[PDB]
Amino acid sequence: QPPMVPHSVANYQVTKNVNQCLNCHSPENSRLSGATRISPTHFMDRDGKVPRRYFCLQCHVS
Ligand code: HEC
Ligand code: HEC
Repeated sequence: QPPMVPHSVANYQVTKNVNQCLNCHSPENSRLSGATRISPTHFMDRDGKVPRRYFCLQCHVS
């Protein structure tokens, strides 16, 4: 299983044009927020070529 989310997810929307999880977990915000960056596994295509893993709460549970 993917790691559980150790914090609440109640305030964060994820829809076609909005992904509030990335305000902290994106590559550009991870250092500043303390949140672990989403890894290249979340960006790669089917063959490994380098997010495609976008709808975060389909996989991660809080
Ligand atoms: C900043 C205000 C955050 C927002 C927005 C989201 N997350 Fe977060 N998350 C944050 C911190 C400071 C941490 C703890 C440090 C760490 O990264 O461990 C986390 C942790 C997670 C994890 C655990 C990663 C791990 O260490 O194995 C997951 C899977 C995670 N967060 C997911 C997640 C999702 C799906 C969000 C939106 C619904 C989300 N986070 C928002 C800070 C912040
Ligand atoms: C299922 C297809 C997933 C979706 C959608 C997202 N994540 Fe994920 N995440 C998944 C797995 C199986 C793992 C384990 C290790 C791996 O990288 O493959 C993870 C891990 C994370 C972590 C830890 C650091 C990392 O390994 O990338 C974080 C912080 C995390 N996931 C965050 C996260 C966010 C914010 C997502 C939406 C933008 C997201 N994941 C989607 C599986 C899946």
